[PDB]
Amino acid sequence: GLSKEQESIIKLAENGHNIFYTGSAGTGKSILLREMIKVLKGIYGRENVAVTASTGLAACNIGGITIHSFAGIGLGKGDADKLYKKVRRSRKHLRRWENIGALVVDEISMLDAELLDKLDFIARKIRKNHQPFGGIQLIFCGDFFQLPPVSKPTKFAFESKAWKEGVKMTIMLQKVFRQRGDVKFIDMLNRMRLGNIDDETEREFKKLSRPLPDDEIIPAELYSTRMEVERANNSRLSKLPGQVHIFNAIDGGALEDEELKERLLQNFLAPKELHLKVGAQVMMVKNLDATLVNGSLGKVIEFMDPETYFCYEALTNDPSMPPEKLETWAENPSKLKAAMEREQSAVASRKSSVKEGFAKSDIGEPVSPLDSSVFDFMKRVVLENIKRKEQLMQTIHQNSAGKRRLPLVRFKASDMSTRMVLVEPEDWAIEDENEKPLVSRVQLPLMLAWSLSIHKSQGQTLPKVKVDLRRVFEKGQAYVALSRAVSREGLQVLNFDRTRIKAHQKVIDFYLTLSSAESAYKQLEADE
Amino acid sequence: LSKEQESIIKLAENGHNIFYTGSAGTGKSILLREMIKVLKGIYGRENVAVTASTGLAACNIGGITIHSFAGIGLGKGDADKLYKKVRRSRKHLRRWENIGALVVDEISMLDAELLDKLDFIARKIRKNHQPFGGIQLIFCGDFFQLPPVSKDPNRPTKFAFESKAWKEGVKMTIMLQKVFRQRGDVKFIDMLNRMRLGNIDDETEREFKKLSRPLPDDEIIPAELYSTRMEVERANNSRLSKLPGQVHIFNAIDGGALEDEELKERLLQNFLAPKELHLKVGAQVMMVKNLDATLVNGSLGKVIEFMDPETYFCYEALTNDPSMPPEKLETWAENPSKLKAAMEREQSAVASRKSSVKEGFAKPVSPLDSSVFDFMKRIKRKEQLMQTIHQNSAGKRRLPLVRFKASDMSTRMVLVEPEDWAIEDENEKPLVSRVQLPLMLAWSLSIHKSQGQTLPKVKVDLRRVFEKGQAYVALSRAVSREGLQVLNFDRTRIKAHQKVIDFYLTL
DNA sequence: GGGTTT
DNA sequence: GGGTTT
Ligand SMILES: Nc1ncnc2c1ncn2[C@@H]1O[C@H](COP(=O)(O)OP(=O)(O)O)[C@@H](O)[C@H]1O
Ligand SMILES: Nc1ncnc2c1ncn2[C@@H]1O[C@H](COP(=O)(O)OP(=O)(O)O)[C@@H](O)[C@H]1O
Ligand code: ALF
Ligand code: ALF
Ligand SMILES: [Mg+2]
Ligand SMILES: [Mg+2]
Repeated sequence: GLSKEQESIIKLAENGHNIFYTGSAGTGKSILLREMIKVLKGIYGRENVAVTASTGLAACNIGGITIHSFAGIGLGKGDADKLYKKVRRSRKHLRRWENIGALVVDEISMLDAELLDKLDFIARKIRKNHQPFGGIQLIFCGDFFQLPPVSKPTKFAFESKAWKEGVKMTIMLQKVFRQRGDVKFIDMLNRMRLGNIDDETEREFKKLSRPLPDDEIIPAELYSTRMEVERANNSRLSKLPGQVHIFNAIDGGALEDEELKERLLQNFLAPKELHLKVGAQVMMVKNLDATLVNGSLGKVIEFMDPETYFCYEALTNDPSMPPEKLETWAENPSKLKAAMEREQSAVASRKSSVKEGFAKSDIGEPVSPLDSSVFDFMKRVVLENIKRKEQLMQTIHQNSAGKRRLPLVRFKASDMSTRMVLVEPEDWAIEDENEKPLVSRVQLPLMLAWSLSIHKSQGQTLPKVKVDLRRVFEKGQAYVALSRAVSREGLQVLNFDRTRIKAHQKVIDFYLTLSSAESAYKQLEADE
Repeated sequence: LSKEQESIIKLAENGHNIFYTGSAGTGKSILLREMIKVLKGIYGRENVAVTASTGLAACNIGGITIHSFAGIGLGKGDADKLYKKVRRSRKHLRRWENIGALVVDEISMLDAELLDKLDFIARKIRKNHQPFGGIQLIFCGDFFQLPPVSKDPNRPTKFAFESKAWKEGVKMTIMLQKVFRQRGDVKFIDMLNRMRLGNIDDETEREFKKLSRPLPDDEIIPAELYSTRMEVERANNSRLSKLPGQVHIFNAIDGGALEDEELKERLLQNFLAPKELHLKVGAQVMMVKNLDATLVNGSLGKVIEFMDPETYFCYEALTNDPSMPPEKLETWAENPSKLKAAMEREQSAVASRKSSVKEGFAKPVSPLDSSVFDFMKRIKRKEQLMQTIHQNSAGKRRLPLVRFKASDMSTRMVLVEPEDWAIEDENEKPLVSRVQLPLMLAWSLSIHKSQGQTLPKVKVDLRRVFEKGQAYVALSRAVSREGLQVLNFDRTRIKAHQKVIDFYLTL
């Protein structure tokens, strides 16, 4: 049930227009975009639509990747000319820029003008085409009353020449869906969007400091800073039943400033001390393949070594398999190894030696048995309780005594598909001019993700959420946090301060220039 | 003056290892200045280490940063790494051997792990298993003021009093009570004192909020306090526009052994020294590098004029003998070679390497400001001769000439030259680097650097307060409410650390 | 303070 | 967010 307004935005995109569309939090911008992408792929070809957002989690929300990863620009810091040369040195990224017909960019408010101009420069040069983005069709989506770009001065995306020359058409949504049960809640949010909080709104938000329902549902929690988020995630993890599994990163290398090293290690995004349990909610923080990327969300199923996981995966791919195969692998692990390995640079092999000494195996420490929940896939004819496989699997797991046990994670994509991944340690490095590492880390590419920074929460729908505004420092940050909620009953707000909720005048000015959904219908009848 | 202040001095004189404390403005640093004199007469002038946690707080008592005194650099490595670094330096090794007393002011911004490392270094160097190798300790400060700064995501800071070194070394604690700085306003003192403990009632909040009114439009340039360097720099550059002079621009010169420009740009972000430094006659500045015994990080001064070294040598000669024979200035004016010969009569490879980078630090004529010719105005052919000598400097760097003032009120006239900063690998290879003047504008201060100052006229903007004790430090700099303006006061952002509350209950 | 990376 | 160095 897309609205008339939402569908008209899809049809304008179908007709080939360069559009920016927008609307308050939870007006269905990303939900419509999911549908739009399906039809753009049929117009341009499945691989010829770049699906992108300003953050990894917001990109995963629509089945896409970071604009940075897609473009091939890294952090995109330098001169446009250097970035273009960096991109064309990557055959994957050069072909992508030559081949795509459409570029979808969600949560665009966090992309600064300098980035937009450089992306435009890169597309024009690669495609040998002086049209606004080398002629790529533009679908820009977001709300500039939400978070602005991180400025580490930055200008908004709509201030760039690339924007003003590329964006042909704008459409504004008005109906709020996320909080549709509660019209008074919507008005509180919409005035907060514009920075205009009155006494009754302040009273109503301050009422929400009461704790959330005590149900067994683990709440989402939103904070301004990573230190708050990490503290809240590790707090929740300690409350989870179960033995903790600790993954201590291996850090190097040669940079002398100890503090600078730690600051740089932070932006590898995986923590120095990763603590995990069965059932922990985790986020992938490295771009590993097409569908396992920075922002992919998952749940820890158990901890297994690769040998145990091979048998488990074989069992989950054929539950009615005769247990004879599993018994051979139990009593003859050399055949498990051969069976497993039948299916599977130089400084690369020197990173594998470092990864070999990661999460070191304790030959003395007893291997806890597999949580019984992992055999539920079988346990949905009296002979057909030949689930002797379960004890066979438990034996094979005990034979992992003195081997490293990695988290098995079920990742869930935005289209609801799932993927089982035994998550291996990864490596991050910053190197000098002779390729010696200045700063390096080996760690699982995971972090706890019940709690989110408000930045990474932007784009999420959170039906049970606690928000602590104590450390908000950006315009729109408080609004993003509170507008994640679905119902007032599923929202707790701590440290609400109306003086720290103020909108950017440039955005107020810009939004008076935008066209309505009714003008969108007029364009469509003009189109056809 | 007070009996309480004198008795702290008497205890130190008697040899005790002392921590002493009290609310902001109780005279801890004023009494420290007299105590330092007494200790120097006991141990020897060079044998009392006078230090503090920040450069500006150190200058307030005629000292230097504890890091600079210790020889440990940034002081983040483990104890054995730092010990080797210190003893590898002969000046710092002799200091650690020779001093009989170590004075540390504003001790609340020093982490416990640093005190443990200094303890280790002192015991090893002096071959002595007593606390800090038998050095007498005088620690001073207020832990309800700012805590130690750490950018470590993984390890939280520990207050100095949590360290084994403190618990074993600090034998004696004294608490001062009478607040002197806000003497004539007893209600302001109560407002500040409960604010120190995180207690602010409705009436006190309304009182602070009333101080949003502007400060009087007298001739006096107010000091201005902000939480962040960005705010500080914006305020300093605003006030720089308020001065009538012509602007003088100093652009930094960057380099390093790195070739990947996106990493070099990622790393240059960290540097204190600006890409661009703007100065005028009369600008208030602060030295940010330790250059010699009395020109250090924290030295405050005022820009007099901008001169090349040839001109300054002439100006310096004139200020050192205003009843000069004018024939010398005419000779120098009409024969700059003789100027240089006289200049150089008074006077490596990697050092000549940067010294050639430094020669490229400037490049079109501009007459001097009439202020620099004060002479003895308490017949004057010397003035326009100096102007002539100046105009010949077309085509060379005209550096800021700065009048620095120490806390003892002694002044010092310095022509300030560029300096270097580098980020290095473990073999001291420079990865990225910057050449720039060791100066920043200093009308506005961060609240961190203000800790320890007394500011009779101050504007405070608390908008970006993020740290326990920060609002309290800012507002307690003021002498009177009449001299204080407060913007963006937030009572929720002022609560004390429970470990500090607990620590002081025991004293 | 906060995203972004073969 | 802030501070500390040749
Ligand atoms: N047309 C619609 N009908 C019913 N529910 C909708 C509709 N559009 C959006 N929603 C729901 O509202 C919520 C917010 O949608 P989303 O696309 O994330 O908002 P936005 O991207 O505008 O912030 C989602 O839970 C979505 O399922
Ligand atoms: N005994 C005293 N008599 C008069 N004024 C004093 C006395 N002690 C301190 N002061 C004044 O109070 C102000 C704060 O002193 P200071 O030592 O800077 O305080 P603290 O170090 O405790 O913050 C200074 O201006 C100082 O001149
Ligand atoms: F605008 Al949204 F989730 F994308 F609130
Ligand atoms: F405690 Al102070 F200036 F040293 F307020
Ligand atoms: Mg969205
Ligand atoms: Mg003091």
